[PDB]
Amino acid sequence: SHLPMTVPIKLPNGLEYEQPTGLFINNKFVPSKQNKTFEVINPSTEEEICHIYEGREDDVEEAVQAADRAFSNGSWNGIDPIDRGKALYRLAELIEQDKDVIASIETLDNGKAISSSRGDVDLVINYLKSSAGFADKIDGRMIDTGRTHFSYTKRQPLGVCGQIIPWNFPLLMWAWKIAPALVTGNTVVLKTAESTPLSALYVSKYIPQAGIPPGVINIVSGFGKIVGEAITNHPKIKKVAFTGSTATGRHIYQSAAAGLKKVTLELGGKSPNIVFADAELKKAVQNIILGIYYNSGEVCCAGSRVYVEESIYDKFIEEFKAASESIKVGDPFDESTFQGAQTSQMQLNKILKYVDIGKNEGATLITGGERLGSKGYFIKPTVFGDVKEDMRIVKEEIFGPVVTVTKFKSADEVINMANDSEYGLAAGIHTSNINTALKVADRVNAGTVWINTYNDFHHAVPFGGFNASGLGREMSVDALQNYLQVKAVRAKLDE
Amino acid sequence: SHLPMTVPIKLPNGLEYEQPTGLFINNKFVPSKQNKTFEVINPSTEEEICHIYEGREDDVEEAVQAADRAFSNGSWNGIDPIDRGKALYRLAELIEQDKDVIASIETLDNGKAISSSRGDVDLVINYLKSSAGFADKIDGRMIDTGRTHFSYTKRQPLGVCGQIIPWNFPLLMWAWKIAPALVTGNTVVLKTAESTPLSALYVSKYIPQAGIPPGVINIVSGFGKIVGEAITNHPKIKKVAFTGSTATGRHIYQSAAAGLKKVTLELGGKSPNIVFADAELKKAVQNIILGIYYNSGEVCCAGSRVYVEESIYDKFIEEFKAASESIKVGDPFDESTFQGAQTSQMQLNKILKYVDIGKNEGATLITGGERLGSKGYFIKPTVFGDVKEDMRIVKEEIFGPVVTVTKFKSADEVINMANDSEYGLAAGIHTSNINTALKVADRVNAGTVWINTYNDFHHAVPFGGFNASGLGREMSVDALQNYLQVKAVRAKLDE
Amino acid sequence: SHLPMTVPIKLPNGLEYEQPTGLFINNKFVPSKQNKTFEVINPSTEEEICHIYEGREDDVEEAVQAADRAFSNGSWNGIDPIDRGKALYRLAELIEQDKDVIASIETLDNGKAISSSRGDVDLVINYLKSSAGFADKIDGRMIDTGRTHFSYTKRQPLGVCGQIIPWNFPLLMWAWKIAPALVTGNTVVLKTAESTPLSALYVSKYIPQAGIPPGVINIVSGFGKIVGEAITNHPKIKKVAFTGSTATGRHIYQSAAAGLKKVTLELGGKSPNIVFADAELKKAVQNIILGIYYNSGEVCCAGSRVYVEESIYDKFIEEFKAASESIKVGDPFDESTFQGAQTSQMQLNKILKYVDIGKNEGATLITGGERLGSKGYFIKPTVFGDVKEDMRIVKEEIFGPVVTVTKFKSADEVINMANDSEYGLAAGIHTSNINTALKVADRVNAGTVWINTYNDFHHAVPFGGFNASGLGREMSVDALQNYLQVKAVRAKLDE
Amino acid sequence: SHLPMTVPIKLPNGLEYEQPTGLFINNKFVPSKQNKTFEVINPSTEEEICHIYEGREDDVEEAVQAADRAFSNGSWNGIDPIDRGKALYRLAELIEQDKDVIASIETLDNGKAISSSRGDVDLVINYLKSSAGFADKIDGRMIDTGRTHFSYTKRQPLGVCGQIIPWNFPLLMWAWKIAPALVTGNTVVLKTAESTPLSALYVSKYIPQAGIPPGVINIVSGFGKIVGEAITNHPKIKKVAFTGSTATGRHIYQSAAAGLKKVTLELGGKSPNIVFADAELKKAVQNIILGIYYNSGEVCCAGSRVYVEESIYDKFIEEFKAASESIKVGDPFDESTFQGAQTSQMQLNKILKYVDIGKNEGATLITGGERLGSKGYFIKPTVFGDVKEDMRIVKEEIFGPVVTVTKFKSADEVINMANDSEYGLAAGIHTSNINTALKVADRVNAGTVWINTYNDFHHAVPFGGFNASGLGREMSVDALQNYLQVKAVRAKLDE
Ligand SMILES: NC(=O)c1ccc[n+]([C@@H]2O[C@H](COP(=O)([O-])OP(=O)(O)OC[C@H]3O[C@@H](n4cnc5c(N)ncnc54)[C@H](OP(=O)(O)O)[C@@H]3O)[C@@H](O)[C@H]2O)c1
Repeated sequence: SHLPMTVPIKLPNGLEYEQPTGLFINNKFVPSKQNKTFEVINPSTEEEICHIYEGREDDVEEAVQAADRAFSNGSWNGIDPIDRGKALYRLAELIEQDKDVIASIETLDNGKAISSSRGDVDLVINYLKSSAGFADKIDGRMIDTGRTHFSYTKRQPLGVCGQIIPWNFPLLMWAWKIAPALVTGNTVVLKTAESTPLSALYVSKYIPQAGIPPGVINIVSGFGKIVGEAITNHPKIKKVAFTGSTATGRHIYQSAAAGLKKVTLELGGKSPNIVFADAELKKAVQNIILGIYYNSGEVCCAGSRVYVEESIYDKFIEEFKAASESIKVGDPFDESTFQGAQTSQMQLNKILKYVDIGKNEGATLITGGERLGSKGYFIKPTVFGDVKEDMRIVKEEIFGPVVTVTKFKSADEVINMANDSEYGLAAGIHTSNINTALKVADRVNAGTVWINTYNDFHHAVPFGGFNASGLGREMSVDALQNYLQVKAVRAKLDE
Repeated sequence: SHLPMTVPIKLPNGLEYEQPTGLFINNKFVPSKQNKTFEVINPSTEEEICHIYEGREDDVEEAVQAADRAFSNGSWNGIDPIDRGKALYRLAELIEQDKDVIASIETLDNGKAISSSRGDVDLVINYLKSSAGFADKIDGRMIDTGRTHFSYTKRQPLGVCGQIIPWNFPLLMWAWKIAPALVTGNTVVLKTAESTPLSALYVSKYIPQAGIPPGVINIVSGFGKIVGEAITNHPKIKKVAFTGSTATGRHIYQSAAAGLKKVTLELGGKSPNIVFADAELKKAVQNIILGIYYNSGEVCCAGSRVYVEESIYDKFIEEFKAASESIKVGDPFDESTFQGAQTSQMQLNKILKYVDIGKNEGATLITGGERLGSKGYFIKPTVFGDVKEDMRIVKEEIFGPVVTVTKFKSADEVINMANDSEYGLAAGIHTSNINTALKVADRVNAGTVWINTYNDFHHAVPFGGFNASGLGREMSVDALQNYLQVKAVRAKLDE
Repeated sequence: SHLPMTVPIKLPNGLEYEQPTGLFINNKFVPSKQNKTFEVINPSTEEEICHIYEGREDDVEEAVQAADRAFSNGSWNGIDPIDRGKALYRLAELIEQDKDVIASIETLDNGKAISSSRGDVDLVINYLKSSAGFADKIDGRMIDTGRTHFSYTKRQPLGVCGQIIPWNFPLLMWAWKIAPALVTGNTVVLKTAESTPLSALYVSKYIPQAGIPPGVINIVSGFGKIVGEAITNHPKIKKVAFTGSTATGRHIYQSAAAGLKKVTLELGGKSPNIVFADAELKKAVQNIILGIYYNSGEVCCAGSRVYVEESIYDKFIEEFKAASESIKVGDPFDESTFQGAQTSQMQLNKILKYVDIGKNEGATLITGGERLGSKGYFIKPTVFGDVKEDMRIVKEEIFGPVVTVTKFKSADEVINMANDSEYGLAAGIHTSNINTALKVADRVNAGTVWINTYNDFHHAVPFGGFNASGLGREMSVDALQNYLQVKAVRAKLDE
Repeated sequence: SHLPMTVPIKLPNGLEYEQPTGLFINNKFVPSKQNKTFEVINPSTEEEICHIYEGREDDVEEAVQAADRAFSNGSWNGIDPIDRGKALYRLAELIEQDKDVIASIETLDNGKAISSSRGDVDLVINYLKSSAGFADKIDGRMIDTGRTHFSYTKRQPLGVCGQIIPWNFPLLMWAWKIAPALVTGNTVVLKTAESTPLSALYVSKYIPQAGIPPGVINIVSGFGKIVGEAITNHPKIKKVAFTGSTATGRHIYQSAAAGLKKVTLELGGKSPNIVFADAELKKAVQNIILGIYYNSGEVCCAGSRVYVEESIYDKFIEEFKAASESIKVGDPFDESTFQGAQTSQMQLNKILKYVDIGKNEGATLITGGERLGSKGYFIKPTVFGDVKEDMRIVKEEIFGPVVTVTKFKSADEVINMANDSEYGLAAGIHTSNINTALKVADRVNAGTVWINTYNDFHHAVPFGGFNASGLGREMSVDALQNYLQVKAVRAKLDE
């Protein structure tokens, strides 16, 4: 079809890279059944990188059948669990050995500064190595009462899971969906993001070396509304895992519900940053900045609502504004930058639209709002203020580099304000007074609370939203609760 | 309205009973806002007992607002948990003290033989006393890594839950819905069954003595399709708990899903009884009988599929048939009976319809199928056989006193047969060979497996369905997992 | 023998009390086999209260044999654990109903102000009710690997335990030794303190009502060096529980070790109070005072080492001294007092001896050291200062109302000082800076750390010493670990 | 001293091996301070292998000081625990890569057939890899009550542990003592067995590659009564771990007790094998044989008490005797052998002495008792029978290839017999009846029970003795409980 399984790619920073194509089923790279293809575009070159075979419903079905066999033939299940664990551990090491290209690849796929993409690579590796350690720790329970009966409970894997990957931090999105599944004996039919698919497929070449038997991991990519329904509406799949926009979330929920499937979801949201008169402003400023510009602002918990205690208001804003002048924005393959590119023009247009809405509803613009020149998806960062609590700009999700700063008069009041919304994912607190910190942390309702820090992740700590914003958890030991179900056996003994 | 808050009821076995009416909100008995009423009928007299005020949407809304205040004013939450526990414990004792009438009341409400209704009263009491013990045991977790950070996780109550009660075993249905909620700090708006509402309201008179503050428990009754939607579609309710028919289950799921609510469900199902040549037939026969006639057959796990190993087939059926001749059926207030009445003519007609279908599709009738005379909802118990695996009668749910017996040739084959269905709630095994018992129990897929016993319940043991048949668990410690969610806090320490 | 089983006692505050005598074996009150007796003396009257039969080795042996039967006949063990739990719960209620006399009795036994004895009664009741809740929560574990094996672990009670009661807080000492035993199925041969034996026996009259079968609880009293060896050196007893002086602790350890017994111990110790410039002095002063005068100073963790940050030194001491002038000392049956009497002249002489040593080695006396008049065991409270770290007075245990205050220059230094000793039971911190509190708490080594509070107990929180000072824990769920051992069973399945 | 740090060793099966000498302190190989040496002898050649420097008290002290620094400088402790884990994992792989020599070395050290030494190498590797997985799973607990307080508990490493290695299975003895320590942050001063020291030192060469910082692992060897006291009586060591003979156990307990140290111990013991008429004799015979001849009989749980149900007695003994004729005994470096050599002439003489006692007290000898020729420590295996329950031979520990077979009449009686002793380490059951197996397993008291299997180990399953025979556990997750202690912190919040 004039599309060889691999294509040589030249990377801008001196690297030779061979990029695979096709779908990955039963550990083989294959062309799509209908012979369709689509073009992959570089976000800060505005140019073609390569062509990838496009999957369709026909291939989705094959992947499902493969996953079934992998589970039902017992090769992944009827084992000494320690072996399930060892294979994952090795895979993690194989990845570590190729770090230089992997970081470069991600940078190419999404514009994330190379200076930080490296961080995620290290994080994902530690995550995988750790989670492998649970393979032989998933215990059942003995219920012992009386002298005539025996009772036990045992945990079992649910079956085939369908999973959807977004495009914010592809490496982590990958690991958080696959490792919790594999470790308990589940198999996966995974949908890769269409806009940034390359790194996800590349790393699959190591699966056969790690020794994961064919059929356990199946990777399919193609356009979302097509592939998505092909997976979520199939009768075989038992569980559905999705992250994204609220409206989509509801829609998926209605369809999945029809089959009585188990469904987990994570939506985006908004979060407060409460700054008290006790904290050193110099430190608070650096933390607030990180929290709103990191990864081009395309972050699920990069809250924009900043509340500053009145007595320090004047200085927080004086310094914050001036500090922003130094945020170097530019080439993703330049270790000196901080801000990179946006994923595509879609999001770019959306962001700019809201900037204009803000100006018309009556928000005061302090800085930015301009496109950063004519080429590449870049936006000059903004600050808004003197925004009344009823403004649309403080209810809506921007998912970009826009921050709004308002006033704070009393602790009880800030708590009440912080809690008045449907999007309970995270919150941050800046102070030194032990009483205040404990009080606020235990009264503000959010998935997670960060004290004198922000965007600080660790593999042992769970993450997910409190009410409307979501159902289930992405990380740590508790994450495993949603991949398992409990069976119970009771027996009567005559004597 | 000519409906006093209480009415004297004379019970047939020498008891004086005062029956309350009205709705129970903020610990008060009140008349319904629209002044509507409906009549309560005696299942084996075919006669009127009393009139109850009928609730409507207007009252449902009030109950919701009450529940909200109970939660948000902190009186139930900001406490030393041990006190939450103590109040529940006392309530259980107050109930124990009135056992004689309570058993009589249930008998009046549903036709269950008095000889067994007593059992459930004792079971529910032990259940409640035990679960009270978790009030101060619901611990969080400390995550300790590095020397610069602190991490903890804490469990929090979800909020207001809506709950629906069926009509099979009202006392237990009550306890399994309320106690897991109360123990963690949740409040409840509960819908009582319309056909058998009396015992559920009577026992509420003790709530004010136990000391549960007003607003925590709200009891509303009225017609299902009205009240039901009034609760499930309200924006305040966070969780929905429902049990019932498969079709209804799906419907509720679609509506609840629209609000991204947390939804748990239990459907009915079917179950096998696998009888091996190793077991003593005399014992197997008594266990099989219990499993199909207990509580008039209106039992969620009273499986009708009986598989008998070929070498003993002739004797199992000879004895089983003859044994059934002794199952005394009659007056619910007669300690000598075994079988009581059916809930209503609706179910009666349904059962008889299927008996006729069986005869026409080609099933062989061994015994029964007749109505047991002209008065009261009674059915003469049946046995079918020589039924091919494709028959409608072995796919459908009867939910009544109908059993089908077939042949078994080989253990691998019975396992494969047992698993071929969507309704995975329970299974039973009858044998003496340790190898066989362990093999089958770990290969037949079901919510729960009973060895050499049947319908044997204990408060420490969990219960619920494996795949299609349900989501979540009704009893024991693991039940609490679905009433709680986890929050996490991470903090950075400078030094 | 002219000693009736009961004697009328008149209590000074209008109460009629009947006091039992004899030993309590198999739920019966019996006279001692050798017909010996001893006199009980009132600590602040200096006068005889009553005579109690004195036990001997002969009776100790009977108690042991009784305990054996209680265990081995299965009546306490082969049950639905929930029943073990219920009996304990009731016993706790029976005690609650008689609170007025119980508080008065303790006051009579040890001089503790009535104003605080009431507190311990409430605490012990909550403790017992809570721990009863574990009767049916002590679970085993299912180990599930491979497809050919089965593995489980189950916890079992150790057997007959011997226990020793000290004389500081008899009600709690009682509960902390008995309830953890009973809840798991162990039986106990308990030695009651000889100097303050009355309340311990009185409450035993309720055991037969609660429904604890005879032989489970056996109460014997008599002189320590006799009865003690009679228990610790017997071949039947499996576990030994002791609290007391360091030297005694070692001695018991050497004897118990000879039989390979399981031995737990708690010794007294010393603790620092670190006061920072950040804390409000008014609050710090009240907490420091409580911590050194509560319960006449006869408290295992009433640390005397006070470290005050230099910048506030002058005011801490000015206020502290003046504040002490208000500590009313007097009649135990006067709600207005704070300080009561010492247990006996033995301890009184010991305390005074050390005061004199202090004066001679060179400590500066600020106040007190005088006997508080000629009648009753009362001591005027003291304060010392300008005491060099090498002084004997800051190495030795006083176990009385003596406090020493020194200087603090730097946080690292105070941590290093705090940790330089063998007696690691507790520590306290007074501040408002979250960083400091977290740092110190995680660097000072002690059994337990209290922040901005002192002597603040709760049934859910564990307690015991870090290194030399002890082995094992007195309270909360973890306490149960030392009353149980684990059995494991593994089985191979052919198919 | 004419002793180079390494010596070339030629192995009989074609291998070139370089053997190190000296002590291993701070990751260096050093000569002993007093320049003493001793000779290593080959058990089935009766000949010199090499000379090893002999350690003394002076070196023991250095090792202790090194361990202290390793702990107190924080390099092993103040880390992200995941790194502690990774280093151990790598070490395990380095060992796996050198399996061929390691198995050969052990064979040289103790005469164990090469055909089975390989098994232990594989077992130890899996064990180490698994336990590494707990590095970041050792969690603390959050206690959450009220609204004014905070409570947490955290686990901390005890400190420097002293450990003693026996000579039965050196590879496992090594791993079971070191890995549970390292994983929690403890450091170790280890005493290597004097009679079989070589493999233990060889493997230490990989510690520096794994990356374990110097001072964490210190290996010292020399004569037992000297080195032993040097460690157990030192004031720095906090914990003592010992396995061995009962008398020694008691002695160590008395000394360690003097310092209030934490002491764990495992003694040998005896165990029953209960054979029922239901089991296939062919299988029972093979399992009984393994259980008494494996590893030359020098096994802690190789029980010799065989009880055979009367109805099958004649055939069990006919077959068992004949079967023993095939147990090939010979050269350790011959894959076809089953039985190898005894450790030394000491044990050889002891065994033979008991054979003679048996003959004189009146036991009937069925077979063996002869020395297997004049060269090498070999014994021809024996069988005794018609031995009355009072015979010394059935009370004493042989720790060699001697089995006694008696009669069994009734299940209750065998249970009562099985339990009549102080040495409760293990028991085995042979049957097919589920009721019998469950009954006996839950009535016979032993550390562990094996059903239709024997000597079947797995890393996830715990092991240790029930009463007299020991205190503590060697394997699995529960083993970690004795290397940690709990600290608790409570804090009061003003608001
Ligand atoms: N797994 C088991 O059941 C097991 C294991 C080992 C021994 N044993 C028993 O040992 C019996 C005879 O062997 P044995 O007399 O040589 O055993 P032992 O003296 O009890 O052996 C104990 C081990 O620890 C060392 N040791 C002994 N006493 C010590 C002390 N006071 N201080 C420090 N270290 C000390 C010894 O090292 P050195 O003697 O080499 O100096 C020896 O290897 C056998 O019959 C067997 O019952 C059983």
